[PDB]
Amino acid sequence: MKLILTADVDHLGSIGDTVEVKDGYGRNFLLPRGLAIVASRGAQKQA
RNA sequence: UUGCACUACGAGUAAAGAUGCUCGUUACGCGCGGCAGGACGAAAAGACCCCGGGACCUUCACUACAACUUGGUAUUGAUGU
Ligand SMILES: *C(=O)[C@H](CCSC)NC=O
Ligand SMILES: [Mg+2]
Ligand SMILES: [Mg+2]
Ligand SMILES: [Mg+2]
Ligand SMILES: [Mg+2]
Ligand SMILES: [Mg+2]
Ligand SMILES: [Mg+2]
Ligand SMILES: [Mg+2]
Ligand SMILES: [Mg+2]
Ligand SMILES: [Mg+2]
Ligand SMILES: [Mg+2]
Ligand SMILES: [Mg+2]
Repeated sequence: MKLILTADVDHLGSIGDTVEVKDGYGRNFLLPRGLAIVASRGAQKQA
């Protein structure tokens, strides 16, 4: 699943860049901790 | 229990062991008490045996299945080597 992240994650990206991740790292670690959101409209709220 | 009935015996004969058929012999009609030789006595659609069917049991008979177990894949991520 692809994510527009909000914090800084080592080995994954800086703020705001969209990146696809292995779908268990998304819903278990980056989404409950608030470090990312989905990529459906935030690319327009980043651009 | 019961097809009948004024239901003898001998030698025969016959589905090959006869109250009932042949040839003889014997026996007045009807009861009561006893005995248990026959009526292949009664009872039980022979348990034996065989044929057909069934059931349960056995196992290195056949096919399955539970259980137990093997790997892949999903749940399932991150980082070094
Ligand atoms: C033999 O096993 C025996 C014979 C019966 S005699 C008519 N049966 C026993 O049950
Ligand atoms: Mg997945
Ligand atoms: Mg005779
Ligand atoms: Mg005679
Ligand atoms: Mg006569
Ligand atoms: Mg007489
Ligand atoms: Mg008498
Ligand atoms: Mg007798
Ligand atoms: Mg009898
Ligand atoms: Mg019989
Ligand atoms: Mg397994
Ligand atoms: Mg498995």
